[PDB]
Amino acid sequence: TSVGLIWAQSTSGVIGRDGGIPWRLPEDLAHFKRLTMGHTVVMGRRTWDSLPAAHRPLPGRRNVVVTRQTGLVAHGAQVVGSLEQALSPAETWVIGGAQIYALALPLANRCEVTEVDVDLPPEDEDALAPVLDQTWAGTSGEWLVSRSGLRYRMHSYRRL
Ligand SMILES: NC(=O)c1ccc[n+]([C@@H]2O[C@H](COP(=O)([O-])OP(=O)(O)OC[C@H]3O[C@@H](n4cnc5c(N)ncnc54)[C@H](OP(=O)(O)O)[C@@H]3O)[C@@H](O)[C@H]2O)c1
Ligand SMILES: Nc1nc(N)c(OCCCOc2ccccc2CCC(=O)O)c(-c2ccc(C(F)(F)F)cc2)n1
Repeated sequence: TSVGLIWAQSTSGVIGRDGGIPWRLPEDLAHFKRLTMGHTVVMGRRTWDSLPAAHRPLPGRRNVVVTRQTGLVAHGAQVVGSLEQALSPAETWVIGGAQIYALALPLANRCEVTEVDVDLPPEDEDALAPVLDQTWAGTSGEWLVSRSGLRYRMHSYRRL
């Protein structure tokens, strides 16, 4: 019933580039697994096809893919034709990408953001993070240092 968006972004707001994610941050993958394990995860079809083969479907989670197609070549998803169909019938996580974040933003009650301090000026075809309006209240964790050297931190928003 509760609908959460979860994403990682560069400070500049990039979430996706060239059909993938333009940084590596192991600590964020662990965070993403902890928050989503045992829950339904909803994603757009491009994100489904973007998963490396070892990670598709996401293990231990019910994988729901939003698409206008009849069905998919890549196995392991339950396909739906709309976000509403994905959401009904306690925690449903929308895990990307930009198109599916835009669809889910009006419905969500939580956002869990990882900010990665990697210098990625936006390029012409990048997917960008959604912008949160005045209906959201947020708290931010401290800056952390990855074993890879990148700084990162988590922001958590709840609908007012
Ligand atoms: N940094 C992060 O946290 C994060 C997370 C996830 C993904 N990403 C990145 O985000 C990028 C992909 O995002 P994206 O915005 O291009 O794609 P997306 O949101 O993953 O998927 C778009 C697809 O969803 C389907 N769709 C969209 N709106 C729909 C609607 N109203 N009804 C039914 N189906 C609908 C369509 O599938 P069909 O074409 O099959 O009809 C469409 O092509 C990649 O670079 C990925 O690596 C980043
Ligand atoms: N905070 C956060 N919220 C997300 N919605 C998210 O995306 C989830 C869809 C992609 O999931 C992948 C993609 C590739 C490899 C593995 C997975 C998930 C595997 C699993 O969970 O068992 C991410 C995030 C960021 C970077 C990477 C990276 F590894 F590509 F760098 C992965 C995920 N991070």
